[PDB]
Amino acid sequence: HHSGLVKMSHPSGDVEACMVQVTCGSMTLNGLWLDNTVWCPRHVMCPADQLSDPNYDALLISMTNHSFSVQKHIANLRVVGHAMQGTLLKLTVDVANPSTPAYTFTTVKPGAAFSVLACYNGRPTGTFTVVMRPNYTIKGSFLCGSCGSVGYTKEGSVINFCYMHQMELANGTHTGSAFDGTMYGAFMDKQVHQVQLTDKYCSVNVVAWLYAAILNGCAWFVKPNRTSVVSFNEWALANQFTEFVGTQSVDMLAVKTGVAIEQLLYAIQQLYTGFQGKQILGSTMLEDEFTPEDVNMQIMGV
Amino acid sequence: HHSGLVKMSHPSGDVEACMVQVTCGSMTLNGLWLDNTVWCPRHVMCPADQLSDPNYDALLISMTNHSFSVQKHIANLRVVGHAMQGTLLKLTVDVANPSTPAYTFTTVKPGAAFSVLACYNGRPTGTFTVVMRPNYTIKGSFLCGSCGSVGYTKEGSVINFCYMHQMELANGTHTGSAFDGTMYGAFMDKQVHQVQLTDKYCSVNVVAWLYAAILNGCAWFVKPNRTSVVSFNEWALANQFTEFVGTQSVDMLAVKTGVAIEQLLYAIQQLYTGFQGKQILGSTMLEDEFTPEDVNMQIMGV
Ligand SMILES: *[C@@H](O)[C@H](C[C@@H]1CCNC1=O)NC(=O)[C@H](CC(C)C)NC(=O)OC[C@@H]1C[C@@H]1CCC
Ligand SMILES: *[C@@H](O)[C@H](C[C@@H]1CCNC1=O)NC(=O)[C@H](CC(C)C)NC(=O)OC[C@@H]1C[C@@H]1CCC
Repeated sequence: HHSGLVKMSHPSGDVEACMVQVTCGSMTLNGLWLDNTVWCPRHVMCPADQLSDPNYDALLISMTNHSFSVQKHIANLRVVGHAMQGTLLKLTVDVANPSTPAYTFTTVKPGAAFSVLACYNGRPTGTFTVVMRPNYTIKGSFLCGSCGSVGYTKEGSVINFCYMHQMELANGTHTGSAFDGTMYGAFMDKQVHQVQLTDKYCSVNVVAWLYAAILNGCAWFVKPNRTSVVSFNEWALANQFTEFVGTQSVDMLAVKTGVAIEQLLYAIQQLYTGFQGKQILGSTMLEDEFTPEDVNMQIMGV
Repeated sequence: HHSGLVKMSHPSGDVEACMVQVTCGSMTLNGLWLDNTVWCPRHVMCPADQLSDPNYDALLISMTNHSFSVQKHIANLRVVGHAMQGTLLKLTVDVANPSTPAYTFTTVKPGAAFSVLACYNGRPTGTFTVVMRPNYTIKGSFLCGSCGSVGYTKEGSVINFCYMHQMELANGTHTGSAFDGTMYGAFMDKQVHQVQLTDKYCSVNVVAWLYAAILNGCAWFVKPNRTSVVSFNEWALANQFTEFVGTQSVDMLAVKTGVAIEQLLYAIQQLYTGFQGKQILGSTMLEDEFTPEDVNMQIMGV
């Protein structure tokens, strides 16, 4: 049996039309062209002999406008202003992007899903979706040249940009910047190995996945037994789970299935000790990479 | 540790610009507008009281050109010709799509991956990737109104359309048409429960995933022991695996890792009996949803 769940990304065309290439004579990476601004990682300024401890303030002053070459392949855009905001550059260009979508900037929270457009040399090459992990990394797929690839959510026609790719950690996961220039987590945009915080299971997404199972007629793990949210969250802190915070999206799943949240918090406690050979939606481990909204949308059509 | 593998779709913008809505006064579904042609499922002609046993030949003759209303939301396209090819309609329209990409039609083979653009009422809503299963179904995510959603691969700038969505089977999987109008597998485009063939593990993709593990420093399952392709394929037939056929993509992985294909065919035989508590890339079961090409591209940058 198939659950009807896939890793679903937004259609990428609106964002594809915003991707450019940015070069300072060192690395070439990607930028995001909205209105008269091009956003890109500030380490485009860094020579390779300084990637481990750049002085970005001095690099910024050493640049002039025409130090930045911005090109669109899928135009040449003349840079007429430059500024640094945290770990990002804000380049002002002479031409407004005629395909600028309606957009906002937002920060994505752990457990929430977003779509990534992986680009190299200004050329979109693939799209995928990830959830922001509790330790502010993502389990992505990025190679040399991908920095400046962007992540986003979409509300109606409005694209909410939330991520600009910066680096890969030694454990293969990834992190980047929000468009206020902050790195997600405690990470720095310097080529040195960094403290990595412990990851956790995202409890609300595990609950969503158990609801997805019920919605597929798979409910062997449901018992009348219940664990309260407060009791579950005390347990969570000692067992590598995030604290559970319910939402309207989760409540819709409880209403549709007739199964209470607290029944699934009990189920999680028991399943975490082991599935005892049984499977849920073809898996022998808890799944936390699907959100309540994924389940509402993909299965219930909401 | 994260493998660096995600479910990666092509960027969808080129195909988004080809999607339209098609209505006959009964259901509304999606069509694909290339040059002066709109392709769509032929059950757009079917009234709901006949979805279980349509006479499509008589339905086709009962239609005239202006019976078909074709609309683009993301134009009204006047239909000036109509024809049926297998399970698809080929509508000729008065305007050539100015955003027609370079394209071909192809049939996708079991184990191969392709990108899907899920659409409703002519509006793209998400994208995902699937592998064609050995029983000619896909494990997709489709709801009422999604028929006419398209699947494709991409070679350079050329989009190879391979799938037009038609139906969901009782086990939650999906199937559809190639653009020669044939349904994948033995399926018919009639709303009746149908014989479903047994699925199998795609051996070449399991081998690719074991190579992905090695490429991530995870090689506990590699032994000098070897099983030949011919011996493995005899075993495969009795154990719910496809017969293995090597390719240049797999050979590149063997060269990069120094691990022979036959070592991994032996590994699969042993792992299929059980992982004995150990995990591979965070999984306790064999993974066959990633192709040799996925691994070459996402991990090796080829
Ligand atoms: C984009 O420039 C690039 C994206 C990385 C490359 C490989 N996979 C990625 O996601 N980013 C970088 O190369 C980083 C530049 C610094 C200055 C922010 N560095 C980086 O990601 O280093 C990764 C290697 C694993 C070790 C960690 C740092 C010692
Ligand atoms: C598009 O029109 C639609 C797509 C289905 C709807 C629900 N999920 C899908 O993928 N296709 C249909 O409704 C099919 C039309 C026939 C005439 C080809 N029918 C169909 O998919 O029926 C599905 C229900 C599960 C039972 C199987 C048939 C008895």
